[PDB]
Amino acid sequence: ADSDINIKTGTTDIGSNTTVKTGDLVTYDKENGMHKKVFYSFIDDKNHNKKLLVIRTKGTIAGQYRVYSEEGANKSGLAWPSAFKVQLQLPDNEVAQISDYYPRNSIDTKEYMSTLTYGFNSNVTGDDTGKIGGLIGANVSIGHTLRYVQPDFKTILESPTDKKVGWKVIFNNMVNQNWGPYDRDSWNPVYGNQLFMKTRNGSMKAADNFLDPNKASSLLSSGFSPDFATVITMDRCASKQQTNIDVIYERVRDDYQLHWTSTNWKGTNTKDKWTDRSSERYKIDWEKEEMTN
Amino acid sequence: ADSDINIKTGTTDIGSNTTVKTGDLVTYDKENGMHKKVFYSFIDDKNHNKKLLVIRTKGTIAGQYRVYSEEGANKSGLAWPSAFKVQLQLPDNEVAQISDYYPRNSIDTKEYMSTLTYGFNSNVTGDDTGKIGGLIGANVSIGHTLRYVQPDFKTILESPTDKKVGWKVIFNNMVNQNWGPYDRDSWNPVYGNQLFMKTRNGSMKAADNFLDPNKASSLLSSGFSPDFATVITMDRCASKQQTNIDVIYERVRDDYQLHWTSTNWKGTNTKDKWTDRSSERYKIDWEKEEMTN
Amino acid sequence: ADSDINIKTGTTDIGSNTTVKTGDLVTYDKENGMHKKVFYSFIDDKNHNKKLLVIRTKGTIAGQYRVYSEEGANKSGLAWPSAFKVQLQLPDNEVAQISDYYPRNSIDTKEYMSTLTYGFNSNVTGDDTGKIGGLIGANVSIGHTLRYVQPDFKTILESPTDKKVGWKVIFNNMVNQNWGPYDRDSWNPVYGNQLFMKTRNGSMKAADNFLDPNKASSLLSSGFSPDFATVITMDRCASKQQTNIDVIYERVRDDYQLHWTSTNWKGTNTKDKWTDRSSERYKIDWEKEEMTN
Amino acid sequence: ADSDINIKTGTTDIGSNTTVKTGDLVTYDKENGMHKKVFYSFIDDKNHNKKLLVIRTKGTIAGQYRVYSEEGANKSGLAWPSAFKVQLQLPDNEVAQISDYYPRNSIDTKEYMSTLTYGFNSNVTGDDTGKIGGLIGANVSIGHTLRYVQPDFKTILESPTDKKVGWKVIFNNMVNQNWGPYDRDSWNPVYGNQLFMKTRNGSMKAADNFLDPNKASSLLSSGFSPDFATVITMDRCASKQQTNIDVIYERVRDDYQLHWTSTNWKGTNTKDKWTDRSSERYKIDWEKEEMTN
Amino acid sequence: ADSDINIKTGTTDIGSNTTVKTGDLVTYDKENGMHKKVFYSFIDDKNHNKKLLVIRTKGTIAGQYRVYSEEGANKSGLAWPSAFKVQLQLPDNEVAQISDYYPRNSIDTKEYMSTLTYGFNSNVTGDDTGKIGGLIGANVSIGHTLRYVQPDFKTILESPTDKKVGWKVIFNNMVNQNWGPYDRDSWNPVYGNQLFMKTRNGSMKAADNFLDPNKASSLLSSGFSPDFATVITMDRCASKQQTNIDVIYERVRDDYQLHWTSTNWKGTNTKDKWTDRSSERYKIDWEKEEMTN
Amino acid sequence: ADSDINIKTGTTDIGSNTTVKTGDLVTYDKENGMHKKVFYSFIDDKNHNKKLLVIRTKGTIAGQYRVYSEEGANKSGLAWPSAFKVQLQLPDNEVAQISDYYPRNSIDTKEYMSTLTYGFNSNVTGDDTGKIGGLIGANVSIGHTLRYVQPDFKTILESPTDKKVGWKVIFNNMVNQNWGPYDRDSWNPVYGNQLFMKTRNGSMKAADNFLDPNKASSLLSSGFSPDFATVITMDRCASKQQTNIDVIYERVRDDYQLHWTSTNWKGTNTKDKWTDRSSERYKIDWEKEEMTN
Repeated sequence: ADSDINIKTGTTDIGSNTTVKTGDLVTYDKENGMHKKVFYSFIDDKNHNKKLLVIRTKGTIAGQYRVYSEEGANKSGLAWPSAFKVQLQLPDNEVAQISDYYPRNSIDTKEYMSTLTYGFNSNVTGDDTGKIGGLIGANVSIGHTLRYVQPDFKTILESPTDKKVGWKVIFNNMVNQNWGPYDRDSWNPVYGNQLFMKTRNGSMKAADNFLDPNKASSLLSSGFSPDFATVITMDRCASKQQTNIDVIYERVRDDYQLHWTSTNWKGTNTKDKWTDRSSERYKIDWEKEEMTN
Repeated sequence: ADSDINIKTGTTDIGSNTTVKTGDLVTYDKENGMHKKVFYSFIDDKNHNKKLLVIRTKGTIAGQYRVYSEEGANKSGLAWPSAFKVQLQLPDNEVAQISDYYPRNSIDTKEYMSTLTYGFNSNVTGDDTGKIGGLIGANVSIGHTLRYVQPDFKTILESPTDKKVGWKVIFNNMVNQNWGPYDRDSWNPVYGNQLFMKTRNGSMKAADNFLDPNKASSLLSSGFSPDFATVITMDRCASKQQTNIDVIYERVRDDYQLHWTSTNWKGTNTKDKWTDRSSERYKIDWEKEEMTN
Repeated sequence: ADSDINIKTGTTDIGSNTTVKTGDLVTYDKENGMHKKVFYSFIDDKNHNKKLLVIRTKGTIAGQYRVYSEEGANKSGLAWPSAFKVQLQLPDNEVAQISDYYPRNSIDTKEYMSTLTYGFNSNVTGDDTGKIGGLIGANVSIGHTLRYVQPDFKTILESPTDKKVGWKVIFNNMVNQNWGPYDRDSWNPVYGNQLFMKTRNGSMKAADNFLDPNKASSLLSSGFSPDFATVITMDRCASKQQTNIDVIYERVRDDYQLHWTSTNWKGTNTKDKWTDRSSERYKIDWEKEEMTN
Repeated sequence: ADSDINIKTGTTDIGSNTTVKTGDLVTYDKENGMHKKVFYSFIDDKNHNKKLLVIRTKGTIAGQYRVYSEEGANKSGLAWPSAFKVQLQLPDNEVAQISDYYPRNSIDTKEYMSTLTYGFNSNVTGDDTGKIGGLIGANVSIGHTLRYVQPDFKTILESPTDKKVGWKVIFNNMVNQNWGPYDRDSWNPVYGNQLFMKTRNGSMKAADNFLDPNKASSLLSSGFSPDFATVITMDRCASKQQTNIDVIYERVRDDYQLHWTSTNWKGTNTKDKWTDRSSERYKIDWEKEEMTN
Repeated sequence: ADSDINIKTGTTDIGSNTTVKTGDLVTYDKENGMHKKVFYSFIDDKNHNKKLLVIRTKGTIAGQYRVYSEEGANKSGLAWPSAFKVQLQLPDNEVAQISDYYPRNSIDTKEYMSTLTYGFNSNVTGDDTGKIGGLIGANVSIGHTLRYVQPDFKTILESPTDKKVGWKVIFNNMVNQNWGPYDRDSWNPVYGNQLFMKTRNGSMKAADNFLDPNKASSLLSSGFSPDFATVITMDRCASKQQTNIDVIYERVRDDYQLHWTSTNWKGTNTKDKWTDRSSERYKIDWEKEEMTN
Repeated sequence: ADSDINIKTGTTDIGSNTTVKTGDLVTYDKENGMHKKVFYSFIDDKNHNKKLLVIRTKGTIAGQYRVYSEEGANKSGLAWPSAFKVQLQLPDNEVAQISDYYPRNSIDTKEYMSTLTYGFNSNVTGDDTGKIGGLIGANVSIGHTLRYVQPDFKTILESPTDKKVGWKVIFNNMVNQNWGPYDRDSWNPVYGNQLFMKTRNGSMKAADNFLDPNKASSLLSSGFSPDFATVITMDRCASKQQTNIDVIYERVRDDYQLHWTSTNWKGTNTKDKWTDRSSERYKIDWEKEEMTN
């Protein structure tokens, strides 16, 4: 921070004594179930060498956790969201550049513990007969423990360029009724993948053997709300003061099948079975500081 | 945040040097026992591309945890709130759009621990007879631990569009006199669902065998107080500067029945047996910046 | 909050550039032992659609943990506070409405832990007689742990209307000399309820076998200090600018009896034996912005 | 708070752009060892319906933990502070009322844990003789844990009236050289009360067998520093603008006796053996906004 | 705090719109190794009934942990600091009074845990010679745990009067190479006091068997830096506007002796063998608002 | 703090409405690998009785952890930093005094736990023959636990005078591949000191058997960055307004030797074998408020 290098706080920050031009653009893609929102801010600081546009992608991508197929009563299938994506792209002919982005990838930490214990014990034995026994003993024990936090979904900033930035929120693993955690690659010889299996040997039909969406992550059914920031830079004396930008919202859906094996339920997961893409093109006009569809 | 991208704090926020027009609209639905409150704020920031209305839905939906049926002395029934809901809806022909909402769905986390220990031990034995023996041994142990936080009620933002938004607070699980936790699907072959059962084999009438409301969650009896925010956007040069909006408060009630099985009490739960709905229509006047009933 | 929806902090709050008229009304009810204080604030914000009165109920309701009856040396009784209550009520003919209140009911939470461990062990046994034995073994263990916080007293907001709001602070459970915790329904076949029993066996008389108030919760003897806020709304161009409001302080007292059973002490608790009510009527003058008795 | 009911922070607080008249009154009672300090603040807010005087009682009451009697070498006595008290009271004929006080009694909490474990184990045994045996076993375990914090001294607000307020800081229990904790009622059939006993069977005179004051709580020897606030209200157009107020500092001392029982040391405690009182009368002049002795 | 009694923060504090006259006085006592620093602040608030002088005693008292005597190779002695003291004293004839001081004695706390577990277990044993046995068992366990924090040095405000105030920082206990903790009274029949013993039976000179200063508390060798505040009050229209004040820095040194007992090392601690006092007299001129030597 | 003695925050601090003259002096000692940085601030507050110079010593002393000698393949030596030092000294003829410094020595704390458990158990045994046995047992256990934090390096303020101040950062102990922790005095009869030993009996050249610098503290290789502050006072009407000050950066290097004992590696540490000293003289001009080399 500034204080670490003997600088007053906020001294080197952009946007002092500046009129910021903000705006909101709202779209609803009904086919893909995506509520897309762009909150933009034009910052023209005279003390900065460029004009800045801060674009915040927000809204909600619906999860759409849904039983989609029912083959009789012994087979069923569930479509569920394994990844949500948000991407911003500038055409290669533009002179505006992606300058900043938030959030970024963080370094994960773990806690390590080591234990060494040793002990001695003794006992003296007797009975009515009169035989007096005895026992001396010693023991040593070494232990190691590893502790870390596992989120249900991971937020990842994909490798950005000056023309393209993107984030993905991907499924990590989930607890199923205090069991697990299970992920997309969990396998069991008898039950297969038990990610969304409600009962192991219930006598119901397969369509009713999926985990209740209320008992799972709320991102799976109700959906994920992005909050991502991108900063675009522009030269002040450039000839063309118009830019185009593409914003894409994406949802990747996996296919979880349950089938009855005459003795118990078996679950299987197929990755990236479906992809729902929703693209929008926006026009930046830097001169009057506005963003339009 | 702004500071993460070298921007001064609050630079890109709406509502600076603006006169905000606030208001309160209070109604009480006596039949459904709902104290509905709307706190609205009109924000017309010249630097923003649209007019904003922030609507905060507050008040209290009473829980109404109540013994409602007494079939003699061996059977009884309890109505209890399994879900509270708040929905805001714009008519399809309106020009105003739902732009923002709070709270949203968060990603849940869990803590994982793994342990590996190994040890050696030895002992020497003797007695009066002079028999000296010895023992040497080794052991190895692997352990896994999963820790996470479980609320009594979950707040879920249902998948919004630009015309409707909604929240639901749903019953997750509860502790019954240091036992459990129990939820709506808990089942035991002997006792059934023990969610609100006071005693396993008490010799009272069934109407007095339900858990005391003071020993349960306070949401079950006294009720839930919403605090939800939604932001509506409007274009400045629009022909019609009047909007209609519907606000709905909802309570879903489950039916918990206790019956005597000649040896002990058995509990059963039926989901979503009743739904109490309180709908209310408001008129937005964007020019006068007022909300009316 | 405001920052979550891109609004400046405090933008949508009431009370900017407003002269607030505050006042204190103090009364002491000697027969009921209640020090009642009302701290009121009149807020007339021109940008708000109506006039606000914030009423804060404060003061202290004495606990009155007291030995009241001594029948010889074998039977004694103790009166103790099991609930404190504060209620505000508007007459049904008034046009002022209760619009807000604090505190409200919060969602309780708990921590869940699951553990699975497995281990293998072996040992080789020797003897002077040349005996060489061996043992291989394995074990598996599953564990569950539940953690939560239990206060001595619970604060509950009772279901409000637009004319009536109330809070109750009720006894939850208590630790008795590192034992328990015990509550009003704790029962033991030999000792009965041991909530305030000092010793299980004791040659003393029953009046001296009660837990002394210094070792219990301080709310039981010295009392509870309310701090509750209510917001009342008033239309500006209403014909009548006078309101009446009733404030009630209440204490519910249970009866704990100790009796000697020729071998040990037995305790019994009777709920809601006594109720002490203290009611006050106040006059709101909205034009003069004052509150009086 | 104000923000919980949509009010800006500090909107309803007293003392905005007001000239506050502060003062300090210091006295030292040498016989009782009490450094009494009154810090007063006169607040006359035009927007408040009354004049306010905030009186802060500060200072230090010395503990005076000391060996006071030495009967030979087998008996000794120690005087120690079991309670510190601070009381303020107005004469019954005054018009001024006690309106507020701090600190108050808070609700104590405790943490509860319940654990259920079950496991299976097996082993196979052999020797040179060829005798092969086996063992299969199962176990179940239930546990409960209670966690809470115990201060050395408890601060209690005694039940106030409009003319009288008081606080007491009372001895709760303490640790004696990693043993205990012990309190005033601790009893052992062999050693009696071991609260301040240094050694159980040391061969010294009883006057040197008391715990060193440096190893006990510092309140016992160096003393307790009060910090209590009282708010007194006065009507503005009252005829008499003079008030009298009494401030009392109190110390209660217990008597801990050690005596030699020809085999070990035995300690007994007598409660409230001595009381030291220090009273001071102050004159409040509301017109000059001054306070004097 | 002010907010607890509905007062704006900082309303009742001294020093608003006041010119504060600060000053610094530095002395180094070379014989006693004490760097004494007085930071004073004259505050003359017109709204306060007295003149205030805030004196902050700072600097450093060197620990001076050192081997001082070496009698041959079997006996040695180490001088170490067991207490640091700072005292301020006003002459009996002065009119100024000590009114405030910081820090003060606080109340210590501990965490108490109670555990109750019970379990049942069973095992079925087989054998080659058709032998089948069984075992049923049960167990119950009760546990108590006490947890608290032990600092190396305790800071204690000694009982102040209106003429003198004092603090002492005293040695509590220390960990010696992961052993202990040991204090000044620790005794072992074989090794005596092992507070600063490096090895139990090392074959070195006694002067080299003391714990290295870097492995002990840094207060023992490098020393302690006081930071204490005293507030002195003065009447405004007093005839004599000159005060004298004495500031004393003190160090108490214990004597730790090691001697060889032909098999191992034995340590002995003698308390308060040396005392180093450094006294300074300062002159307060209230009219010039200055402090001098 | 000020608020503890009823004084507004920052009332008694130096440097209000003052023009502060700051400066930076950077030098790099290539022979000793020391980047020395002095950040100075002249503060001339009219309300303070003296002129102040705050000097901050910063920069980086490189660790220089390196293998320096390789005698064949069975012996090798590593030079590593065991202490970093920073010293400031005024000549004895100067009238400026060292008045303050930061950081100082803090009091270390530890957490103590004591546990007492007791239990009873019983079992009943039988077999096919018909011998019914029984066992009853009891147990009691006492435990003590000590918990404290151990940094890799300790920062110590050496005993200051009014003419010189110093800090040292010394090596405390380190973890070697999850083993240890080891310090400079660690000794094992077989392996010696294993502080920087990679493998106990690896078959490689001794120069390749040292711990990788990436697996040790980063202070050992990349180095330590001082952040020390000292305040120097000066009289305003002194004759000579020029001061000289010496700033010294120091690194102490230990010698860790590994040698092969025909069966395993043995490590030996020699303390304080090398000392690198970097001295700089600065001229302070109080009239110009500047600092130069």
